[PDB]
Amino acid sequence: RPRFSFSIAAREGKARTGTIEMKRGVIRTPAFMPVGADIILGNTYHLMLRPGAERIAKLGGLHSFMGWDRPILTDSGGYQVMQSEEGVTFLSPERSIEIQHLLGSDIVMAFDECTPYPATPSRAASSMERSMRWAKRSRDAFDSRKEQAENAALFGIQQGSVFENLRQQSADALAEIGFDGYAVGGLAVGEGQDEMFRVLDFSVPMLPDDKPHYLMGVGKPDDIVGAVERGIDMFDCVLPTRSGRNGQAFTWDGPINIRNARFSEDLKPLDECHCAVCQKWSRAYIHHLIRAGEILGAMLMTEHNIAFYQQLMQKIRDSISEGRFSQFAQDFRARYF
Amino acid sequence: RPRFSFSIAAREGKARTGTIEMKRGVIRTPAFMPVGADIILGNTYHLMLRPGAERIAKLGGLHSFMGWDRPILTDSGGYQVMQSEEGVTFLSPERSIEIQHLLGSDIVMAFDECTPYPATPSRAASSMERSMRWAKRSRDAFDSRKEQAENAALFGIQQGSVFENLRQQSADALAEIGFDGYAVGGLAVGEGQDEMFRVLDFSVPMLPDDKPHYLMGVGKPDDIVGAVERGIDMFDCVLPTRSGRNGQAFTWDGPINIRNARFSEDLKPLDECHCAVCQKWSRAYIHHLIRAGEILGAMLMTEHNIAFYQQLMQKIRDSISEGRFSQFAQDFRARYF
Ligand SMILES: [Zn+2]
Ligand SMILES: [Zn+2]
Repeated sequence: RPRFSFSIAAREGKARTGTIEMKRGVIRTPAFMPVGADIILGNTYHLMLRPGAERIAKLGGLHSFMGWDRPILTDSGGYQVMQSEEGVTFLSPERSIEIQHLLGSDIVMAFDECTPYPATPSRAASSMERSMRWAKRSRDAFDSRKEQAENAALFGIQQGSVFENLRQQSADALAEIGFDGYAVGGLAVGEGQDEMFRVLDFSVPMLPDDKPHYLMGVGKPDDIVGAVERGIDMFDCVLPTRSGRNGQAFTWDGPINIRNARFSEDLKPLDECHCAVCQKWSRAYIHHLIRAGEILGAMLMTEHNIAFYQQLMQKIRDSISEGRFSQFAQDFRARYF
Repeated sequence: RPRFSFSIAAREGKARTGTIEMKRGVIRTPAFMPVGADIILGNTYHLMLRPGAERIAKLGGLHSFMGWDRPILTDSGGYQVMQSEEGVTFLSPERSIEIQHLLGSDIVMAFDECTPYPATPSRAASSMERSMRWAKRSRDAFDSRKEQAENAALFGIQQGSVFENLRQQSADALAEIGFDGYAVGGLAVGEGQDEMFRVLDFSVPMLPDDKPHYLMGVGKPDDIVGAVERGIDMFDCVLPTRSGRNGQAFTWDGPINIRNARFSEDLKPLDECHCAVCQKWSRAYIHHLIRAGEILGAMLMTEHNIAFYQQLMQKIRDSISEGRFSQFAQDFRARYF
């Protein structure tokens, strides 16, 4: 395969389905990228602290460390961290790119500033302006490392808060630098779904149509369906894994809190779900394990949620390919809510 | 298969290897019985409290509840609980047998009193005497339930503390009642390995040779090898699963605490071990997951320890079958310590 190639196989409205080809593998889009599926996320911020990026490189890089030979995406670390034009003390475009290089990730994120919400126009603009200068610094640092430039890909991240004119300026800046893909940053920071969708309505068409669009940090199943409706191709969120660790399971009928006493005699599987948990165990038994404090319970729940998310993405891909994504979205919504 | 049949295929010293045939499956001996492998343990005490034995029966019994169709052993619940000749308030021979019937277990334990350590002769004797009367009550209650009598098996439990003459009286009493198998109770209660082995040296030959011998609550890998040397056929212990949840892994070189900083760059697998964890991941990565508080780490550790214990039992069975168990024990010991 090539270093990076994105091809769109089918469309419905603003929605797209296709593939990203990379040296380590093919990623079907729209894609859900679970935390460390066709691609997983590494935790740059944690990893730079323990055991350190250099120690990971000493151990062979993140693929060999975690035994995952497929692509890996890493964030640039600042979201998590959060200050001067140089970067942040507690990281800078150059160091962030270096760390991601040492980790050996396949998709590298530019070092940006995730603007707080709410933000005034002036603050959002100052912030987005710094992020675009850091984006150029990120590009140059990436390009200066041969192994990285030739084997990895770099995504730029749009900022601008909820302001159309700043989103436009940011998209323009990013397209002028040039990236392999374009993330929509600065959302899923407490604005609520209606506002997020409003910003996505005008923001995603500003990005190059022929490159992947990544919505960082999103989200709930209904957030993902709505974002795909608005042209997003890639997603990440810890919700499946946090939820798993807190008693909540995703189902096509909505999320359920399995610890509730209502499940204590429920012999149905958690969800339709083809997952292995759902192949063998009842709500009643997972309820029991979790109430008992057993690790297995937490484990089964997480496995289920991860699999649910991938089944959702597969349903989304198939429905766009078949020209029935609009109907799927409506039916999804009817049942989930 | 028959309700219960124990056959001894090979011997070396006091050590034996063979099989127990039951309706739900064959159990290779010496056997390690992990908590809910050829057989697993259910948690009578927990289950009677949540969701209740009747609720489990309502849900189809423990096999269907936990999705395990192979044999299941349950303890009688008092060990865990801990008072009159009737039983204990907080359970009695009859209620204990009823609960185990509702749970649908294949191997049922008599309701006994696990004598505290240390015990004076008089106290040990009074206690063992009550246990033998409860053993007879257990037998009668078991035999009164047709489905149980015809499909399950009942083991009696020897008491008597560390006193030879009381162990003898107890063995005599149990053999006069008649059981499918004989457990050695009252050990692994703080006496230490030298004292446990001393009691086992005289206590196991007192039991019927042609029935299985179960040492309840044992134990560490070296405890198991020594007990098999002394004629024990079956073991249970939560150590693999507790240990897993606390950072400790069993290896042929002894246990290791994976959280120790010494493992942070160790690319070797946890252990020789054929397990799936050891097939794919390094000490360094499991160290990382556990230090990170990730459930996966705890999970991988537990899976490893369970598999280690079953590999140990397989090595023990093979070596007795091949007439080299004596040598295996010495080599085991050399390396483990
Ligand atoms: Zn499922
Ligand atoms: Zn292993």
